[PDB]
Amino acid sequence: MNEIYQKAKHIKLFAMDVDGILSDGQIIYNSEGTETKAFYVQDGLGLQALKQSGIILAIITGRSSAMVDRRAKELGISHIIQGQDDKLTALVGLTKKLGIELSHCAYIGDDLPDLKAVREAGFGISVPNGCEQTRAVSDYITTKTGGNGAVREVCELILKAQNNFDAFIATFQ
Amino acid sequence: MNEIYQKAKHIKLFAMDVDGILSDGQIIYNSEGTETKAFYVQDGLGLQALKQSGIILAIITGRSSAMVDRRAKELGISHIIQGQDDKLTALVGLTKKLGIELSHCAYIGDDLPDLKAVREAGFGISVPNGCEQTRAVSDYITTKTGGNGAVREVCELILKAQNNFDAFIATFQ
Amino acid sequence: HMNEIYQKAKHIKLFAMDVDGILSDGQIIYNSEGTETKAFYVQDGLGLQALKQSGIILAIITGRSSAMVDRRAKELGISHIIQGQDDKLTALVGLTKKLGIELSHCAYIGDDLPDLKAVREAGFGISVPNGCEQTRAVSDYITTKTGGNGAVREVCELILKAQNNFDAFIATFQ
Amino acid sequence: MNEIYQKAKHIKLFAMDVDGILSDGQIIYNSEGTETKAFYVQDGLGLQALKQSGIILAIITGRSSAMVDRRAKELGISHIIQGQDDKLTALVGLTKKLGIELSHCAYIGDDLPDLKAVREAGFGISVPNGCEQTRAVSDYITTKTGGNGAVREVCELILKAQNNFDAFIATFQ
Ligand SMILES: O=C(O)[C@@]1(O)C[C@@H](O)[C@@H](O)[C@@H]([C@H](O)CO)O1
Ligand SMILES: O=C(O)[C@@]1(O)C[C@@H](O)[C@@H](O)[C@@H]([C@H](O)CO)O1
Ligand SMILES: O=C(O)[C@@]1(O)C[C@@H](O)[C@@H](O)[C@@H]([C@H](O)CO)O1
Ligand SMILES: O=C(O)[C@@]1(O)C[C@@H](O)[C@@H](O)[C@@H]([C@H](O)CO)O1
Ligand SMILES: [Mg+2]
Ligand SMILES: [Mg+2]
Ligand SMILES: [Mg+2]
Ligand SMILES: [Mg+2]
Repeated sequence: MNEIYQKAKHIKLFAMDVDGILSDGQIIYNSEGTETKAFYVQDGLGLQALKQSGIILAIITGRSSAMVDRRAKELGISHIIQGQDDKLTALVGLTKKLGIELSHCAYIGDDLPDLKAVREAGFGISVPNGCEQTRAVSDYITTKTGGNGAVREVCELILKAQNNFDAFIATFQ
Repeated sequence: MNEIYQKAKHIKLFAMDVDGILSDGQIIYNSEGTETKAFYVQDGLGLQALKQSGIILAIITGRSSAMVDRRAKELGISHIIQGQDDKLTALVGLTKKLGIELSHCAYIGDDLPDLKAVREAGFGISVPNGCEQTRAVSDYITTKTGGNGAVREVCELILKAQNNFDAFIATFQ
Repeated sequence: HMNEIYQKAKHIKLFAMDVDGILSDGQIIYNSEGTETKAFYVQDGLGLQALKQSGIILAIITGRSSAMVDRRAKELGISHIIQGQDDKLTALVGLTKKLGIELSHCAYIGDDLPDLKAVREAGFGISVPNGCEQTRAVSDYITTKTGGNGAVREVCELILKAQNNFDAFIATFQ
Repeated sequence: MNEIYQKAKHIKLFAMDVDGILSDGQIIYNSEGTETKAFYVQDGLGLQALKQSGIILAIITGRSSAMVDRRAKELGISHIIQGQDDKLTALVGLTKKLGIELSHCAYIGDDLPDLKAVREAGFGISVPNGCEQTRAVSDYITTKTGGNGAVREVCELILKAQNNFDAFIATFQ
C-alpha cells in the first residue's frame, strides 16, 4: 500500500474507460433503435472532488454514445475520447496536449483494449470484473465493481494520496 | 435494542434522499435524451403505512426529474425538494415551514451531502452501500440496501417504535 | 414440512400470481418521457405455458395497473388479468365463483402484505425469499428462487411434479 | 479441466441462445409498447476474437427483435435465426447448409428448448442459471452467469483449446 500511494500522489490526469468501469458493462438496446447506459451516483461526486483538487478528468472509450457525452459534461469531465480502441495512443496524446507525461496519468479499465494503458500509466487500475490479464498489469484492484463505485473508490484513494481527502470530507461536515 | 428505539419513537417527519436510498443509485441515460430511475415496490407500502400512522413525508435530493415527481405523488409524499445538495438547510426549512423540531425528524441518506442532516436529525439513518463518513454519524444502518427495501425496513422500525406495527400488519389479516 | 405440500399442489386447477415482487423483482421503473418499464423473467414464461398446457387456468392479480402486464399476460396465455386490485383474496374468490371452483383448488403466490389473506386462504399459498415475514409465515411453500428470477418457474415445476406432468413435460424436449 | 479441451478443440461453428445466455434473461417491456434487452460488453470482444480465429458465429433464438439483429450485426455474427424454439433442427439445418459436422458445432443454452441442441452438439455448454436438465446434458457449465460473461468465458476456453488464446492476449500487449 506504500508504493500504491507514491504512484497516486503524483497523479495529474485521471482517465477512465466507460463500459465495465463507469458502468457495470450492460449494453442496452430497445425495439425502437435506442441505446441505454447506466452510471453510478457516488461515482459523480468522487469525480467532482478530484476535478476540483486540480486533477483533470478524461474518458477514453471504444464505443460512441450520447449518454457518455451527456454524463461526462455534467460531471465536469473535460476530455471525451469515444470510438477509440487504441487506448495507450489516446492517453499519450492527451499527455502532450496538457504538458504532463505518462507518469502523471492515472488510468482505469476492465478489458483487453485497456491493458497497455493500465500497464504504462503512472498508476494503472483495474476492477474485479476486469479480465485476469488487465488485472495482472494493474497497480491497484478496486474492492468495488464497475458501475457500483469502483470509480468513486479510486477517487478517494488519489485524494488520500494527494492529501486532499480530509479537506474534501470537511466540506460536508 | 432500546438505545435506537426511543430516538425513533417521537418522529413526526420522515425525510428521504433519493439516489442510493429510494433507488439503487443507477443514473440511467439514453441516446434519445431520456433519463430513467428505478424504485422498489415494497418501499411504497412501507411509506403509505407511515403516512397513515401520522407521519409527514419528504424528499430532499440534489438532482431533479419528473420520475421523483411521479413516484412521490403516487406515494402521497407531500414535500418534494429537488435540485438541492444542501440537505440540512432544506430539512430545517421544513422543520420551520411545518413548525416541527429537528429532534422529531428522521433523515435517511447514503453519501456526503446527507451527512450533516443524517447527523442533526433526531433519528439519522443510512445504508450499507452508504459512505463510511455518513454511516459513522447515523443512529441506525439498515440491513437492506437502497432500492432494495432499506426504506420499507425503516418504515417498519419506526412503526414498531410508535406501537403501530401490529395494527398495520393487522389491517391485512 | 416436506410431503404435505405434495398434497395441496396435486389438486390445483387455478394458479394465480401477484406481479411486482413475483413475476418481476419488484423494481418499479419510470422515465422522463413519462414512460413506465417493467421487467419479467424468461424462464417463468416457459413454466407458465407448460402449466397452462396441462389444463391449468392462469390468473394475474395485481394492485398496480399497466400495459406491460397485459402485454406479458397475453403472450403467455394468461387469460385472467386483474389489475388495480389491492383486495386480492376477494378478487380471487370472485374468479373462483366465476369459474365455479373452490379455494381448495386455487394456488396463489404473493410477496407482500396485500397478498397475505390470499396466500393464507388459498388451497396452496406460496411466498418468496424476498416477501415480508408475515406473508411468508402464512405460506404453505416458499420458493428458493427469488421474484423475477425464477420463483414462478420453480412453483410451476412443483405443481407439475405433484401432478405427474413433469416427466412428460421434460420428455417433449428430450 | 480436460474432457472439455478435447471436446472443444475441433469447433468450426459456435451457436448461441439469446435469452439467459447473451442476456441475463430479463424480458423488459414499457408503456409505449417498447421492448428492451441487455447484453454484456465483455462477451462482445470474446465473440470478435473467436470470429477472428476462423470460427463462424450463429444466434438461434425462440423470440424475435430488433435488439438481437442489431447486436448480431455489430458483433459480426452472420447467421441469425429468430422465432424458433426448435434449436436442434435449425442448428442441424445450419450444419448442412454450411457443410460442417455436428461434432464440430458448439452450442450454449439455458433452458429446455436448448436441451437437444446442447446434448448432440460436438461441444455443449450451459450456465449456472440454466435448469437442471439442460445442465446435466452439457459438457461444460460456465462459472459466470448468462449475460455476465458466460459467452466470453467459453470464447476463451475454445481459443485455449485451439491454441489461439496467447496470440489474442499478445495483440493487446
Ligand atoms: O406502489 C407501491 O410501491 C406499493 O408497494 C404500494 C402499495 O400501497 C400497493 O400499491 C403495493 C402492491 O402490493 C403492489 O402493487 O405497491
Ligand atoms: O449526479 C451525480 O452523480 C452526483 O453524484 C453529483 C453531485 O454533485 C451530487 O449532485 C450527487 C448527490 O449525491 C446527489 O444529490 O449526485
Ligand atoms: O417469452 C418467454 O418467456 C419464453 O420462455 C416463452 C416462449 O415465448 C419461448 O419462446 C421461450 C424461449 O425458450 C425463450 O425465448 O421464451
Ligand atoms: O461492443 C462491444 O461489445 C465491445 O466489446 C466490442 C469491442 O470491439 C470493443 O470496441 C469494446 C470496448 O472495449 C467497449 O466499448 O466493445
Ligand atoms: Mg471497459
Ligand atoms: Mg443519495
Ligand atoms: Mg407484489
Ligand atoms: Mg434462453
